[PDB]
Amino acid sequence: DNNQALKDAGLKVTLPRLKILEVLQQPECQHISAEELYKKLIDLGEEIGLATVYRVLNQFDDAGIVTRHHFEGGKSVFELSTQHHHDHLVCLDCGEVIEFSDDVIEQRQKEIAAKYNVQLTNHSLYLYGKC
Amino acid sequence: DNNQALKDAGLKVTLPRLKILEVLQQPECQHISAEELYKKLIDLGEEIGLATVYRVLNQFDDAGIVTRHHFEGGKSVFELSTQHHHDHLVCLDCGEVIEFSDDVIEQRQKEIAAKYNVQLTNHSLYLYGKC
Ligand SMILES: [Zn+2]
Ligand SMILES: [Zn+2]
Ligand SMILES: [Zn+2]
Ligand SMILES: [Zn+2]
Repeated sequence: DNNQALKDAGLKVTLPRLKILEVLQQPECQHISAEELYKKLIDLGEEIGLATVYRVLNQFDDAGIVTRHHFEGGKSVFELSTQHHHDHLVCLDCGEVIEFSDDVIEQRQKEIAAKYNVQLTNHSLYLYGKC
Repeated sequence: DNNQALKDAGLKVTLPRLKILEVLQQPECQHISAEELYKKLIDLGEEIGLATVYRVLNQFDDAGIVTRHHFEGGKSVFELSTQHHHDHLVCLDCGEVIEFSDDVIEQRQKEIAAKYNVQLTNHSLYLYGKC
């Protein structure tokens, strides 16, 4: 249930919250900016303004419901959380985000981290290109 | 030339814009947060407020003069834009940024994008750790 998920994240149930979460769960909205999410809601006949979308996505960010990624100069995109680690390949023209998890890259990071006297705790990797 | 760089960026040549550009051009301030850059200007006895630093840095970013990196925990580090490839190892404790480049990672990245028919335009790689 979508009520339970909200309540279980310490977040009071409200209608904007439900409607924005609903959208976040749609297969094709797996990676999404506040603007795109707002536009979807418009197409869905809703009146939720973009400021609410932002306010809600922030609350979801802090509650651990979503993860915020800051893309190349400007764009924040959101996705629902998972323990399953991935990195991102981003098309600069199609608004398309491919997830990947390469073993060799994962391993190399650990060794570079250790080449310098750095204890690796987290990373982020974004590849951008034309599709 | 700084006056020229600003004009080429379509930006009015002002004193605040000059001084912040000068700090960014200093070797030991290559990767710098707005707060660090502000503090540095105070140490030079300049009269530029923290707000002005934020605003100008944003104009620079919009204008392609600087590149912004969002690091773990929601802080922005700035550097002057370059084509000179390097990636980032970031000490969460020290607040230092170590540059690195790794042939294997760079090769794997090319193979991954090719596999999804993306022509890479650029990429960011931030490794976070304790130092
Ligand atoms: Zn990864
Ligand atoms: Zn993702
Ligand atoms: Zn850099
Ligand atoms: Zn690289």
